[PDB]
Amino acid sequence: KVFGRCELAAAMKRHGLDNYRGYSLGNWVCAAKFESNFNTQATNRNTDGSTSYGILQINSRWWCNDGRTPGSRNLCNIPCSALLSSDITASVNCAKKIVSDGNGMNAWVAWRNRCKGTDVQAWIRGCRL
Ligand SMILES: CC(=O)N[C@@H]1[C@@H](O)[C@H](O[C@@H]2O[C@H](CO)[C@@H](O[C@@H]3O[C@H](CO)[C@@H](O[C@@H]4O[C@H](CO)[C@@H](O)[C@H](O)[C@H]4NC(C)=O)[C@H](O)[C@H]3NC(C)=O)[C@H](O)[C@H]2NC(C)=O)[C@@H](CO)O[C@@H]1O
Repeated sequence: KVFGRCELAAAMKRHGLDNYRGYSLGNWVCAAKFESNFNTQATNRNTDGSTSYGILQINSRWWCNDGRTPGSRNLCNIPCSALLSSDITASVNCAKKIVSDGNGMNAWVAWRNRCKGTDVQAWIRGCRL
């Protein structure tokens, strides 16, 4: 599913991400935009051989099991395929774990390079939320 901007804002709010660990909703919508362009099905292979999955591009070296990243931790205890669903609950729940792991949202390198320090509030402009 390719979400629309306000539809994704509304689903992420509903799953408790607005202000989760201090990060307002515009941060999470900006991260999904540049990580996956709002597409739940996005996968990207990494040079260490891991693959990043879904809307928030959660990586298989640490967070999910895809059966082909040797010696990866599966900290969200989820097959990586679960993160490509049209329903974002698995992605939001694993993201909540990731953002609590000591480095906040700097774990999403498109957030750090394209959203961090910008007016993220523009990402939820106009949405009935
Ligand atoms: C090609 C490219 O850039 N791809 C990225 C892809 O790599 C992105 O996925 C991210 O990858 C990085 C690197 O593997 C992940 O960062 C590491 O995450 C672990 C777990 O949190 C960090 O370990 C933790 O570190 C803190 C202190 O630093 C400790 O207190 C914790 O206890 C410790 N946890 C454990 C279990 O040890 C580690 O330090 C990070 N390493 C670095 C170099 O930052 C990152 O989590 C991962 N992000 C996601 C969302 O999965 C992906 C997303 O940006 O997109 C691009 O594909």
